[PDB]
Amino acid sequence: AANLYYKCDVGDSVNLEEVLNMDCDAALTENRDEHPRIPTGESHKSYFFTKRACRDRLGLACYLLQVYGYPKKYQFSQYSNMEWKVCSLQDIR
Repeated sequence: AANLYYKCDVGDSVNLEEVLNMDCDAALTENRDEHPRIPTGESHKSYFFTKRACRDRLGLACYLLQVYGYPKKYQFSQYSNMEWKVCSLQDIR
């Protein structure tokens, strides 16, 4: 869809289509106790990506896509304060 976006604890929005690009072999990272727990308990793969937090100021920000589930569910998170906060799906309301 295109009516949706991720609202990340700190930084600009992240739109649906960049997260999709994270779902490839190039971004595969090992899963770690640091990462946000998978909410159902299912096995998951993890994916690491970096971009400017805000395009107005300098600063790079690390983000993480976790894929789990039989019909593929996503969980998107952002590093800030040595913490992985999960970004929250929003609608352009």
